[PDB]
Amino acid sequence: QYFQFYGYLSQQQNMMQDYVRTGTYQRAILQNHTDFKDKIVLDVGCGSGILSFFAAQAGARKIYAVEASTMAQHAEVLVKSNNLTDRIVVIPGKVEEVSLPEQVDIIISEPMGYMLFNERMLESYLHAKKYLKPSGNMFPTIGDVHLAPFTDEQLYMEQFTKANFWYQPSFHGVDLSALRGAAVDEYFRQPVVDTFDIRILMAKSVKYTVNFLEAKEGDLHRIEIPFKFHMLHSGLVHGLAFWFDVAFIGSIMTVWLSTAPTEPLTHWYQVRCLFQSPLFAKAGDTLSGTCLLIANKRQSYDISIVAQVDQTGSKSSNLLDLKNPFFRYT
Amino acid sequence: QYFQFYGYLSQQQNMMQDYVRTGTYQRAILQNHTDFKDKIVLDVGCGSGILSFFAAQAGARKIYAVEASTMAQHAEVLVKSNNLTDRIVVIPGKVEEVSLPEQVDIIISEPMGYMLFNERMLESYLHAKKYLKPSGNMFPTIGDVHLAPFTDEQLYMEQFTKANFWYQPSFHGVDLSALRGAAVDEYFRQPVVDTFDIRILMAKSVKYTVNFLEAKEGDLHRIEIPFKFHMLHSGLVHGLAFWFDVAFIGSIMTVWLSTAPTEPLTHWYQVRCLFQSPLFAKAGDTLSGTCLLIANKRQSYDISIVAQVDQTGSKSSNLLDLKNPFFRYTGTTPSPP
Ligand SMILES: COc1ccc(CCNC(=O)[C@H](N)CC[C@H](CNCc2ccccc2)C[C@H]2O[C@@H](n3cnc4c(N)ncnc43)[C@H](O)[C@@H]2O)cc1
Ligand SMILES: COc1ccc(CCNC(=O)[C@H](N)CC[C@H](CNCc2ccccc2)C[C@H]2O[C@@H](n3cnc4c(N)ncnc43)[C@H](O)[C@@H]2O)cc1
Repeated sequence: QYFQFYGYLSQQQNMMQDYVRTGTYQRAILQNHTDFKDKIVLDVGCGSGILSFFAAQAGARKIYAVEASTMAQHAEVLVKSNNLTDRIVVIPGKVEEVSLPEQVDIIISEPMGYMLFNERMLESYLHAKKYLKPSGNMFPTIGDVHLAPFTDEQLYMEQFTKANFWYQPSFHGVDLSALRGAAVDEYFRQPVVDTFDIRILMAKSVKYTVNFLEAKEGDLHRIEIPFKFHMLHSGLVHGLAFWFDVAFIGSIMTVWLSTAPTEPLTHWYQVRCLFQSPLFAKAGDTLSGTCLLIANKRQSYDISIVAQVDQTGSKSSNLLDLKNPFFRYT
Repeated sequence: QYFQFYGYLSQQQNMMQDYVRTGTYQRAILQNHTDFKDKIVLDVGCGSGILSFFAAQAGARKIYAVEASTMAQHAEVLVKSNNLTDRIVVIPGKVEEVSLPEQVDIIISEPMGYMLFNERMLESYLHAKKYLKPSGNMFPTIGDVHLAPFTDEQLYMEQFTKANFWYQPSFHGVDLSALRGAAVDEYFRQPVVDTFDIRILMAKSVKYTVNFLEAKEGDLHRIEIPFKFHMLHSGLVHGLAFWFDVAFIGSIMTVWLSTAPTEPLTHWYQVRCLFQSPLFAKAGDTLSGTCLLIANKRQSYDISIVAQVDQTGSKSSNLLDLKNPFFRYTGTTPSPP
């Protein structure tokens, strides 16, 4: 199912024609061309091969382009039609299972999902470091997850209205209300994928940094993000908002790709995790807690968010089912 | 993944709050109460159990409600809550793998997908007739697939607008043009899910009927639908449009559920299969051929459509995969020619 989806040219097209994504990667690579010139490159999950082409433009001597879907066949076609057979070598397969003939100077990939970690492709990216030379680099080099409390009564009421379907004592004569609790729980486990006005954010964001040069694959099985927010506005906190930046830390310059709500909307949007019960906080209070992401079998995460207003002891404990997001953007 | 999807209350709710589903089924069952009163019922893929509750409202003695996803746990909670444990038995599992303690008088289900057959659940519905008494009934009893040729130049030219992304010699310095043919082929292989104005239809529909009381499970592995269309309008034929009706043929009356474009829009919409090579036909011409649906491993079908204009010999041959439909519906009022 997963690699079947990526076998479609339409999905590769959709990612490629996203200019912030494609254009930022090309700038990161070309403006750091000394990190590529005459070097050996591994492209993890190359799709059409676009990043491998950028590495070749920047003067890479040899690029191993690993792709697990049938899109590998299409990448091979483009390498031949662009006369790059001596420079880009497609290796069909999962990066965990293929054989490479030598170690590489730099690994490149676009492994980011919703909230950075969704899809769990960063595990494959970090796995690939078995091929990285000791002096070696990775593009992207780091990822910063940002979280901030938000207020959005409308979104809270939207989701509660849907759940309240299961409150009905006589839906076509049938009592559904035994499932009231189960339904509220399920709906509030859905992360909400869309954008929002920055004025709904009630505190400055807290940053959690993953350094891909240092992180191990296994580390992403359990991700613990501590936070302490200094509330800038009084009101109800309906949940936490999440976004991410990645940096390409090259030898010439650092280039950033941001999905922040202060930046042009991207196809990652932003993600919000709702509280079943909103918390009241006053400006000046502190909202503290821990976001715990636990990896599961569906290439996703079970998220635990516990947040408390320190001054009052008002606490919210919450689950998020990242397998089952609500795509709200209209 | 398939049964995991159905374990969400939100998904089941989406189908329950669809009134053309839930309302039509309730009417079909309650208006045919003599088909259910003191009878034994099998509910195939019951989800929340809603149809089983309707069978009980109609006075069924015993309902075996079979559900393969974890929604069966929630159905059990509802059966208890509604004090019907003596009359509805929730059996967790696939209808192909469970055991019933007796044969049943009637089987009820909502197994319809896009173009009727998508999702392949009708095979489970027909499989369940191993439990049906000799003269038992099935609700739905019959399904009618309708097909008609259409003209839609704008839909046709969208496929090339999208594919021609690849016809660029320097997309960020890369020549993409070698993949344009593959892209065209992929887009044309996607059946288009959306609605349309009936005035784009160029001939009266042809109807293919499956009688679920007589059909066998294997009949649905290879479905051959011949057609001969007598053109009412002159123009370019860009493909075939598909929709379906099912009938609940009770002892008291027949109730229809229709997804036709002459009827209020449903969540099945309609489905259009484009010809990558469109056919010129004039009013009075005959457009003949064959739509072959070949079951595949992804709970879907490979679709082969071959059509020719008899008077000119002009021919169009097309392969689609119903596992990769394009959901085109936006909401904007459909345009006539
Ligand atoms: C509506 O249209 C849609 C289109 C696409 C999507 C999914 C979007 N997902 C992402 O953006 C993720 N970041 C993954 C991106 C990369 C491809 N990156 C290529 C790229 C880079 C820069 C600019 C443009 C494009 C996936 C490839 O990774 C492959 N892959 C994943 N895991 C592995 C693995 N372990 N080994 C090998 N290949 C793998 C997978 O088959 C693929 O082909 C959703 C909707
Ligand atoms: C955006 O929201 C969405 C929500 C749902 C969908 C999928 C739509 N599919 C259909 O409508 C198909 N007709 C299948 C409907 C039936 C349920 N019918 C319940 C009903 C009946 C009348 C009125 C309202 C509701 C599926 C159950 O069938 C189960 N099932 C499928 N195959 C089997 C099987 N072999 N054995 C047992 N259960 C099975 C499956 O687990 C399920 O729970 C897509 C999008």
